[PDB]
Amino acid sequence: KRMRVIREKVDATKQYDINEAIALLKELATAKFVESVDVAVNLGIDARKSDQNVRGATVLPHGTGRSVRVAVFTQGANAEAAKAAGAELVGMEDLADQIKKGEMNFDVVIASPDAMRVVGQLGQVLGPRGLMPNPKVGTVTPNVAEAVKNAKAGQVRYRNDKNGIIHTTIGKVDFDADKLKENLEALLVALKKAKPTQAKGVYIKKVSISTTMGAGVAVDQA
RNA sequence: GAAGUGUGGACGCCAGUCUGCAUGGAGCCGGCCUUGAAAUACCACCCUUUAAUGUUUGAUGUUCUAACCCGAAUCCGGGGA
Repeated sequence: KRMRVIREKVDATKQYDINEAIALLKELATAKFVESVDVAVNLGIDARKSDQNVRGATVLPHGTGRSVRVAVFTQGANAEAAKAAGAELVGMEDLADQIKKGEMNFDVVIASPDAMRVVGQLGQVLGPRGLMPNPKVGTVTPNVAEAVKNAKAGQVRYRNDKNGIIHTTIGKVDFDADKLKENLEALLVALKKAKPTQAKGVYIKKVSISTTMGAGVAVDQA
């Protein structure tokens, strides 16, 4: 398999460093278009417990302003307030089907509390990409009209799901070695600071810099 | 972390791919990637179950063996956990 040429390049036993990772990373992205790299690390926290969850944002290395395509989901009169607001895409719970069909043409998604449980059920697709509206993120609130306006002000959110560890998009392979590593470190630093107090033991059991699809490489967070 | 392929095998009973095996045609990865009766890619949740192996451990049945009981002066014999 083309893995043959991708395996001889990576050593599953060896734990490469940050700088080294990015280097080997580029040659592992030999494919079509510009590949997007991600960073997955193992967290040692009690899943179920809410106080164990880790969520936040890190100032990584473009794409804010009138260009950003907002998608609001409200109910009742809140729909009109969103339209006159300036939201490109507006609608109720009915538009929760089209997105499910394959429509993803949008950058940010705003919505109201009354329609959070219904959207939550369909948060398995927007959850990983950090497109799921949230209170702290200032994405969910009655005054949606103000939300969309306050937008275009400038964050890569990170969370968890139902399968294992945690990750986030670091950048693309086209980027230089210095740039990429410059991001990997920033993300790790923003993660260790998000470590819950109750969490005991090794927070990051194992770090691994791997693109969307490209020979997973384990690295040292330090 | 060579198996994928198209006709090739196993230790507890049923299928998708994995390794030191052996090779051709099936194309180099790929298979993969728009057929009704044979159909899609990424990090806690009912499985998270089941199946197998090693260690610790609970109950039952068998054999053997030191306590105990009886016979005998003793040796020892009979019975027997």
